[PDB]
Amino acid sequence: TRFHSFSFYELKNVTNNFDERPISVGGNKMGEGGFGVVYKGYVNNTTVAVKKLAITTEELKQQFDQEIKVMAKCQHENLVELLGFSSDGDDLCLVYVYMPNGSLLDRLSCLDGTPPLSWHMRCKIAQGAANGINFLHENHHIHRDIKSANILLDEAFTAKISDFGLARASEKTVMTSRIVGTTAYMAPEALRGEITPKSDIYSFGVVLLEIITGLPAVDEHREPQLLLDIKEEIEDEEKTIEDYIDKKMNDADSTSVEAMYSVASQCLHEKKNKRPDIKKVQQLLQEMTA
Ligand SMILES: CC(C)(O)CCn1cc2cc(NC(=O)c3cccc(C(F)(F)F)n3)c(C(C)(C)O)cc2n1
Repeated sequence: TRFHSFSFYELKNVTNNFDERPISVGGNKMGEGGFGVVYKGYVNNTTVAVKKLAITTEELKQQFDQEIKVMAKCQHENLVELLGFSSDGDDLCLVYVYMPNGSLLDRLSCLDGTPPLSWHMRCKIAQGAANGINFLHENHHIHRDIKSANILLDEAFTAKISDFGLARASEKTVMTSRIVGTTAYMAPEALRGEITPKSDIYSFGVVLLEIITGLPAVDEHREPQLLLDIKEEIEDEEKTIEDYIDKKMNDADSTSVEAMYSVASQCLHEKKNKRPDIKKVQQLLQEMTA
C-alpha cells in the first residue's frame, strides 16, 4: 500500500482546527488513542478519524513511523485502515477510515447512551478480534497492547484491531528494557520485559472476560480491582462465571458463555508455554457458535 500525504493545514481544515468539543455536542474530539487525541473529519464525503500525536519527540516519531510500517504490510477486515498521515506541520497526524461504533471499551460500558451489545454480537466481535490478532501473528507482528480500548467497531460491529505504535516485528524470545503495555491486560512475562506473541494471547483472554462481564479490566473503585483476579475467584469455586456474566444481555446462554470463558481461561494460563496460539483461539471461538 501507500497513503495520501496530507498538509497539516488540510487536516486542520477537515477537523475544524482540531475542535476540542465532544462529537456528542457537535464537536470533533472523539476520545484518546495512545499518545494522541483523535478528531472526526470529512475529506470529500469520506468520514475519517484524524489522530494528532502529543515522552520524547524521537520516541513519538518512532511509533508514528512504526504505525505506518505495520499498516503498509498488514491489510485485513479485522484491522483499522490508514488513509494517510502528516509530518510537514507541527504535530504528527494519522488519518484512518472512521469506525462509527467507536471502541469495544466504550460499547461494553454503554458510553454516550449506546445500547448494550447482545451476546450474539459479542461472539462475532470476539471471533473478529481473534481473526485480527491471527493476521498480525501470521504476518510476524506482536501488537503489545491488545485491550478493549484498541478493538474498534465499524457500522456492522465488525471488530478492528488498532494502535500498532508499539507493535514489534518478531520472526521467533527477545527481552527489553523499556516495558510497555496496559498493566491490567499484560501477562506475567510481558511485565518482566519478555516480548512474545504469547503475551498478545494472555491480553486477548482479559478482553474475552471484558466481553463476558462488561467490566473494564481495572477499576480502582471495585473489588476486585483487576478483572484477572475473578479467574482465581472462579477456579477456587467461590463464584461461578454465571455470577459475573454481564446482566445487560437478555440472550446469553450457559453453554456459549462457558465455551468463551474456557477460551479466556486457556488464554490466561500463567505459564506462557501452556497458552494456546491465536490459531487455536480462532478454532475454539469459531467452534463456540456451532
Ligand atoms: C455515536 C457513537 C455510537 O457514540 C460513536 C461515537 N464514536 C465514534 C468513534 C470512533 C473512534 N475511532 C475511530 O474512528 C478510529 C478509526 C481508526 C483508528 C483510530 C485510532 F487509531 F485513532 F484509535 N480510531 C473512536 C476512538 C476509538 C478514536 O475514540 C471513538 C468513537 N466514538
